[PDB]
Amino acid sequence: LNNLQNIIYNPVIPFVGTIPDQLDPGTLIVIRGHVPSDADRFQVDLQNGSSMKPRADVAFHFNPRFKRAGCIVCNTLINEKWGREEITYDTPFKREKSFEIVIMVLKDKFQVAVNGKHTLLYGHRIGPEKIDTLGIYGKVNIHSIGFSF
Ligand SMILES: OC[C@H]1O[C@@H](O[C@H]2[C@H](O)[C@@H](O)[C@H](O)O[C@@H]2CO)[C@H](O)[C@@H](O)[C@H]1O
Ligand code: NA
Ligand code: NI
Repeated sequence: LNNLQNIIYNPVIPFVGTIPDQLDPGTLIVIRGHVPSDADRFQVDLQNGSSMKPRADVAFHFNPRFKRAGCIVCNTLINEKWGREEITYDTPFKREKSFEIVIMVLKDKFQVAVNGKHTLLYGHRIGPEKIDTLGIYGKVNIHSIGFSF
């Protein structure tokens, strides 16, 4: 890390907020918090705007789910239609456990690590320059949101 500057502490979920700079290659988004014991799922959405009707495009939907053995669904929403799901079954998330999510923006893809260990990759389907909004929804508690540009 270093260069990480945390804004937003303990936001009310759902949280929707504008990202303070363009997500150029090398940028980090760092989200710390924990999963409550009654959690079915939560999501971190990198969005093109904050429109609700029509629902803003989600360039990167990062969606841990905890039913059964749990997983992480990643996907992209365009014109309120979901695309092809990229499912990661080796999920490090567990109910009643803390996490640090680090999303690293590369030229061709996102690289995501959780609690210091690599978790997944997701190739860009929308140009990252169109991402200006971070949403966090569902059953999750967030201590901090920060960025490293
Ligand atoms: O793709 C993310 C999107 O998934 C929706 O649910 C899917 C589900 O993940 C898939 O495995 C199942 O087979 O069909 C559903 C069809 O939409 C969620 O409703 C949505 O919240 C997004 O998370
Ligand atoms: Na959704
Ligand atoms: Ni805590």
